[PDB]
Amino acid sequence: NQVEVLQRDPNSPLYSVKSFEELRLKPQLLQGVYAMGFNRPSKIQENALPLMLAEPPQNLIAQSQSGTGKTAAFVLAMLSQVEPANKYPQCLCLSPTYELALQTGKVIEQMGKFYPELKLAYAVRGNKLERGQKISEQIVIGTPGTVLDWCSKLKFIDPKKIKVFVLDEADVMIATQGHQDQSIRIQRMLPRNCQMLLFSATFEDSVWKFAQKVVPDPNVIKLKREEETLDTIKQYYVLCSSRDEKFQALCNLYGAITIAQAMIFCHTRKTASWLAAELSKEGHQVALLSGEMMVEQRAAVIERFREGKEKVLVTTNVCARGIDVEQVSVVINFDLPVDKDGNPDNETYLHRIGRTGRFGKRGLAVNMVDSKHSMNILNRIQEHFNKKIERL
RNA sequence: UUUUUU
Ligand SMILES: Nc1ncnc2c1ncn2[C@@H]1O[C@H](COP(=O)(O)OP(=O)(O)NP(=O)(O)O)[C@@H](O)[C@H]1O
Ligand SMILES: [Mg+2]
Repeated sequence: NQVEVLQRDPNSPLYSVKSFEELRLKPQLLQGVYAMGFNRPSKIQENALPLMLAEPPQNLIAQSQSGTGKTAAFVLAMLSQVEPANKYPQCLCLSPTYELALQTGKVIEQMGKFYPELKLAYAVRGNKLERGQKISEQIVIGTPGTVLDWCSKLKFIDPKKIKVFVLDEADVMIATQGHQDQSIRIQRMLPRNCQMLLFSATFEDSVWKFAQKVVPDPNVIKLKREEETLDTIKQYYVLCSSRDEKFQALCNLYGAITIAQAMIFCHTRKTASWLAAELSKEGHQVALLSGEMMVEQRAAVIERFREGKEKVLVTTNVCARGIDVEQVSVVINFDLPVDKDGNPDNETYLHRIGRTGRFGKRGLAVNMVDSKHSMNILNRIQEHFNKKIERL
């Protein structure tokens, strides 16, 4: 409905000149697409697919806004290249976090379901295969530690047979701060002829430069600064001078933000669990998710939040990227995003608020400012994006 | 700090 109107508007990133039929996907892939409920490509899908499906295959570094369909663009490229007759990994997709790997894997299964023979392996924590076992599935989705184990020490995968390598959230996967060391070690194991696809909603300048040097001869799709922020996510702030006041303000807002699901973002695992415990003392049911939890607990909590069994997720940056829950209508930055140094983290900011307003929905983001220093950070973020954040 | 392997 909003989607139908937006896909008719040439100013929207959801608009495509061409239909799925005109993109010339394999018929089993068009089946997967229409079964997903898709009607028309978004812009990134219609722009990236021809580059990725050109023969000979081409490398791509591409940027597109939050919630514009980057996942299906890359999944389709992986699925187009696989030969379901060869029973070994041919495609490798890396994600920065456990829940994101699980989520994407689900998309792969669903879009590839009309290739009865195609099967998916999960190279994630808690996923063990006896020694001397080589993996049979043609596609692998994983997080970097495990995949890097699977490739060499344990030898479950021959990396020299991989023909498509995908980095989702490509800028944190290759950043020195992020997963650079594991990603580049995995990459070095690939054969020369392997197609490399990097997708993100953001690339800091030096990361953009670095991607051009680790990806041979890439095509590039890059946004202008003004294009990065969505008109559909309203940005506010609340001025407060203490943790307790923020919590107070949060208590104040909680009805208005709980109409539809919310995610709340904290700087540390410890603040995350403190906040979740304090909200439960007020009689609110919230679910806590952070990387100190066991994977079985992490999996069960994200699934319950997806099922609407939990309305409020209190979390760390573990959920900042890529997590797609269509009912999330509010994002709260309880803490403002800062890098390891404590400088303002523009990229994370944009990904956190991108949890809401997915694929044509509207959303709201509320920043909790607790100091002058925090206020400095907020003004910095606003200047980076040139998008004014209203006082609430 | 946040993630991230057996
Ligand atoms: N052509 C399409 N038509 C309708 N819905 C779509 C289409 N492509 C993707 N979607 C839905 O769009 C939502 C967001 O897609 P997703 O691929 O997660 O966004 P993304 O670009 O990866 N964003 P981020 O990972 O947050 O930078 C998902 O629920 C998709 O199922
Ligand atoms: Mg994504």
